[PDB]
Amino acid sequence: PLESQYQVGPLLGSGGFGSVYSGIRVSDNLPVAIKHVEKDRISDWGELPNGTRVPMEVVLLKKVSSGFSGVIRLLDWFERPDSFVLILERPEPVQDLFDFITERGALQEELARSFFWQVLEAVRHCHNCGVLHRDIKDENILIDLNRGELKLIDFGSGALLKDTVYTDFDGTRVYSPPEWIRYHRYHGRSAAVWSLGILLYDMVCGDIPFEHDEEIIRGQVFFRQRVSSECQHLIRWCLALRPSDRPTFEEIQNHPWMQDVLLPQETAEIHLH
Ligand SMILES: Nc1nccc(-c2ccc3noc(-c4ccc(Cl)cc4)c3c2)n1
Repeated sequence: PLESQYQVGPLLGSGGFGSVYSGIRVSDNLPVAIKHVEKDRISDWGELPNGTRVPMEVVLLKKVSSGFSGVIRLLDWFERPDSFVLILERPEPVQDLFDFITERGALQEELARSFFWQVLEAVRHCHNCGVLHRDIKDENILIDLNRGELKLIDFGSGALLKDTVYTDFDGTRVYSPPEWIRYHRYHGRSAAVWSLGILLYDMVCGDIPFEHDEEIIRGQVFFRQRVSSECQHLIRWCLALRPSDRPTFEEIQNHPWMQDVLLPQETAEIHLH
């Protein structure tokens, strides 16, 4: 069964990660998103416990699926002759960080702190499940406007977490660390901190710091907006050229700027309602 239980609707996103349609589960009228991936486009394949070989995106999502609402929930998947169809939970109302920032420009530090903290918590979840997202950017973050909860979406470029070096990378370039641009090698957690550093800067300045590879490998951070003397520190720390000089997830959340974060609902009332 496939066409029988879901009611396909409009086209949401597209389309290098695949095509996402807005759908609803006929079973309970639950809002869902239906994502299609063409088999020809799939680069990473992973085996399941059933031995059956599926897209890596499915394996990752299955590992990070649970009661935690910080990462998107994979509800079900189907195989088709030429494509795979992923059923994912859909927030409503919902808007991705990119549009949210594009509308409202630079977020104020109180809001940026609430969001960034949630992202940190979500990414920590993936690592604890052996998953590395590898494409952490504003576009891949959803905002549950009512609950003030951010959801991490799209593991199409992700991979199983390992402590050995990564030599492949298919995520966003402007978010990728210098050691990828300059050596095509990196370690998961180190690189993830760099991307979060871009994300944090993107929230507080309304845009990303680095445009070209030259700016990335140099790693000099200029602030175009008034940013707290302390947020700048954390931002420059995540963007430390030397990966070892970068914070750990423990260090980032212990960083002083990250203290006294709003609860999700508070954030929604103060900044979203
Ligand atoms: N590309 C991708 N990969 C994994 C999950 C999703 C996903 C899942 C649920 C969603 N609900 O809403 C959206 C959405 C809404 C508006 C825009 Cl402009 C973009 C995405 C989802 C995306 N998309």
